[PDB]
Amino acid sequence: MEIKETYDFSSIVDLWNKNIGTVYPMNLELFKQNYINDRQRKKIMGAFNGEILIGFVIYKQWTYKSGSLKPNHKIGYINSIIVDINFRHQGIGTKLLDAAEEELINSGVKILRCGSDTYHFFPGIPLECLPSEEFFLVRGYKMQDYFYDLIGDVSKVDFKKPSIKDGFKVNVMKPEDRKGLFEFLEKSFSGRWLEEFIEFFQVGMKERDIVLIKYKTSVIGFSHIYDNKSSFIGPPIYWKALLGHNYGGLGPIGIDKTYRKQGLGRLLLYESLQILKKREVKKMVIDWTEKDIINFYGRFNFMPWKAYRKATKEVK
Amino acid sequence: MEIKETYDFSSIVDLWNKNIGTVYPMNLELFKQNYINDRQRKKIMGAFNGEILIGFVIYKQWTYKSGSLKPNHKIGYINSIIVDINFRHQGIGTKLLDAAEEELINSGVKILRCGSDTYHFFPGIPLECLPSEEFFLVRGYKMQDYFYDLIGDVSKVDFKKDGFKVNVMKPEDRKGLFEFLEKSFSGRWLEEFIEFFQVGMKERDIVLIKYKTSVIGFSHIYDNKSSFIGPPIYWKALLGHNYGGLGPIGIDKTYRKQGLGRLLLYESLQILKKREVKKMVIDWTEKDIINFYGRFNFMPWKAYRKATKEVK
Ligand SMILES: CC(=O)SCCNC(=O)CCNC(=O)[C@H](O)C(C)(C)COP(=O)(O)OP(=O)(O)OC[C@H]1O[C@@H](n2cnc3c(N)ncnc32)[C@H](O)[C@@H]1OP(=O)(O)O
Ligand SMILES: CC(=O)SCCNC(=O)CCNC(=O)[C@H](O)C(C)(C)COP(=O)(O)OP(=O)(O)OC[C@H]1O[C@@H](n2cnc3c(N)ncnc32)[C@H](O)[C@@H]1OP(=O)(O)O
Repeated sequence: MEIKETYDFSSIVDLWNKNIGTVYPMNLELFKQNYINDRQRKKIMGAFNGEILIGFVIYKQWTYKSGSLKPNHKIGYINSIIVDINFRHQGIGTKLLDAAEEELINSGVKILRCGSDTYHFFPGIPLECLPSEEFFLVRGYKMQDYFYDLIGDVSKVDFKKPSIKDGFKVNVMKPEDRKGLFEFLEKSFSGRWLEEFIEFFQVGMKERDIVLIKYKTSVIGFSHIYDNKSSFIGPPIYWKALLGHNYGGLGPIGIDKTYRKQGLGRLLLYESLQILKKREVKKMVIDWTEKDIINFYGRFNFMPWKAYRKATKEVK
Repeated sequence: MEIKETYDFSSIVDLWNKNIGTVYPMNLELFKQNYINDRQRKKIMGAFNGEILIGFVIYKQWTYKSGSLKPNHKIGYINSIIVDINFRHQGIGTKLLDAAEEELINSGVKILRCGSDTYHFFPGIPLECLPSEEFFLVRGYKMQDYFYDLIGDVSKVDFKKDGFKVNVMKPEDRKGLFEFLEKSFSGRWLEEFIEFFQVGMKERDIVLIKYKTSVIGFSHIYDNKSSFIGPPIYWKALLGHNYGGLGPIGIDKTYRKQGLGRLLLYESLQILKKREVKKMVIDWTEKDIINFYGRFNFMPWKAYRKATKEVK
């Protein structure tokens, strides 16, 4: 058996699906979008029996800026790791993770995160991969808090518009809203969400996938929405193969800090779902939420669908 | 808003599906099967706006024997409780649960369980219902351990002893199965075999492992021809075509930790595989046992939290 770098995205896709595809159905198109466009120092290490891939690990170090923010080189990520079901418990996963970890630590990494990377597949250890928690524990990852993807069927329920302060309006993005948007982001959301706007518009995001809330002239919030027309596949629709015909999703969503806790997110959410409903969306996902914000979406009949556990290893 | 007893199953099922059908798709056949066949003292209390059902609770007291076990009347169950999404946070859940708990307690119940009943829909509070834990916590329920339904696709992967034989049950096995059950699994699983056979379970849904001519273990398996709809295939609308399941599975205590469970499992999966099963579920497992199924590529799919209230 041999460990060496690999770029055979196809064979990686097949191994993924063969082992976990029932709950995380991967496609080559999503896989390549996310691996290829990621801008961090990244690598895929493969484990091989002769010519045959029997395992892999995808790992990154934070080396590229996040909006106005510089990279913190102390952070590394395990994007994913999977050993083939017929080759488990032979030391292969350990070998593969030792190699990834060794390389990251030599490049200055002190904190290793399970998922949560840019172009992540997972916000943390999926609950479907709960048995791997013990594997990560042995290696010195600490199991921390949970995150949830939520699911709902926006076709099935009708809601009363929450009552609305005057001056505010909410509309899908027009191309001339764009300078307005980036100013607002530079001001209120200048790390990861600013960066994602930047990169995502370069690889097929359209204004129609964006909803904006205004106080008179001014942009004070956004949501990113998804349907079967979106060409950029974002987290909410990663697992669209499970979601049926007329799938959708929503996230992120953000209101300028000075405008929060006055019902405006509720209004943005309502209208963002209204748009999706009018587009005939049925089942849709809201990705990567915290336990404390679930009921904000629950008011609209969303429920937790997947769970992920944050996990972090501190290098000695 | 009126609280009173209902048996309008169709209304209940519709409300069910409107609120949680995305993750727990209910059909009227399953609903009726489980409600009508349960032998406990049971009731459904509905919440109504005029003639319109806007919430319900189903609840049960353990009043009927479980195999060799006598009923313990101290145990009650909240089978399910749902208030419609447009009527939440007005006290309806509270009134329904209060009515259920008041009746159970007046009948001698001292311990209230969320799910875990005979003909349960849930082994405990689903993770999809995680926001309800607050509602129950405030009302005195303690949140305990998790259990999991596992999922796997037997169509996707291939895998690889003296006097041990595994085969689909034959009708002549009836007696041996019963004797075995009475010896090794003489509570709830014994009760299930008795009751399931009287309501449509066939010999083809049972796999037996024998040492010589002695039954020493069994599994119950499910496909799209089973007429008994048991927990592994409750949520078959989510599993695609050629769905199946497995559970329970058991080996005589005497014979465990020697690979015989593994073999019974292997052969049971083989049989399902040969029946053209794809996506299938293993219901209600403990964390400590997930890896036993995991060797065959099964993964946690749904989680449920055990929750218990002690009446004070
Ligand atoms: C950020 C994320 O990617 S989260 C997703 C994590 N991935 C998954 O859940 C995918 C499905 N699971 C898997 O692919 C695998 O089980 C993995 C990747 C988690 C583990 O890979 P494996 O190759 O089985 O791991 P490995 O064999 O190194 O170690 C596992 C165990 O096997 C045994 N083992 C280790 N080395 C050997 C050896 N040389 N000989 C025999 N047994 C061994 C040990 O008991 C070890 O115990 P541990 O759990 O305490 O470490
Ligand atoms: C075993 C099982 O069934 S597990 C599955 C449980 N079911 C579900 O998860 C389905 C989805 N959820 C639901 O159906 C509901 O949310 C339930 C059944 C959990 C609760 O139903 P509700 O009718 O919202 O409950 P109710 O309104 O009585 O109480 C909710 C809160 O609103 C409060 N409330 C009561 N009246 C009012 C009012 N007029 N205005 C605002 N709040 C109110 C209650 O005090 C309560 O707060 P508390 O928990 O801090 O005491």
